[PDB]
Amino acid sequence: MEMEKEFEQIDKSGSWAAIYQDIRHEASDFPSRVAKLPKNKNRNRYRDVSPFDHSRIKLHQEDNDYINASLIKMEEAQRSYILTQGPLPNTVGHFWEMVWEQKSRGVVMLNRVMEKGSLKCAQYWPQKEEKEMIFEDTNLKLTLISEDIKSYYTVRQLELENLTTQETREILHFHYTTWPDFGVPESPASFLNFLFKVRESGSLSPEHGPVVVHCSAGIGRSGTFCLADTCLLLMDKRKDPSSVDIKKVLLEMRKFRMGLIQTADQLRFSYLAVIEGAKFIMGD
Repeated sequence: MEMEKEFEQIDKSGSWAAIYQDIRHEASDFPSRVAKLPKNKNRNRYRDVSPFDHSRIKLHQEDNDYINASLIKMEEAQRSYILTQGPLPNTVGHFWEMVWEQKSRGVVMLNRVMEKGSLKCAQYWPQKEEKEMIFEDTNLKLTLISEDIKSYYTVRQLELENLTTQETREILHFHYTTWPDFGVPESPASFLNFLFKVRESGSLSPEHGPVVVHCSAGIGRSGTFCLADTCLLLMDKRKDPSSVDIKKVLLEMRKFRMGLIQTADQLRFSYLAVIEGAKFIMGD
């Protein structure tokens, strides 16, 4: 069923909450035993949001290999993403260790450091060229190279150095700065523009490791970003684009991380973004 007609049907009948709860009922449940060990309590921002054991990202250290991060592997679309929580004061070094070890080119950030008067993630990148950051627990150095501030997002060029080997790499930071404190955006136009800028950079392409994407918990806004990207790529690839079923794609992604798409409003926004984005994918 053409999603656009499905959309009007749900909107006229006002049943978004019912659709969304069906997804929650049918979603996968896999163990997350490593996340819940006592030694990891200060590595989790929220007690109810954990990576599944089967898909979690492991840090390459014998000490403690745990980080709240999951690998979402989309087999038909041929895309992979790492979804993670906003880093905590005690996990900023782990975060950059994971970016290094997984060979990522880009980091996608969908929240502000402070929202609703409270801190939603650590200030984990440097704000001035001449004031670099050193993460002593993981032996990395991070330097701001350049910054391009636009009305709806900011793109930063960063240099990450492995201090053990003195290798360096360029990381691109894509920061969407205008998601509202409450609700979802009224139009998906600026979010789609942002997604296409990430794509154009190479950060989503198979020559690099998976993109790292986060918000505060790494399931809500972050889920919207990967769901829309994968659905639009499948509409590109298939003989019949109307065959793409966004609810089924979302349930597949939920095999790899719990809780993706947090509200019925985020579900509706995801439909809207894919519907409007398709009016480029089919040739404009």
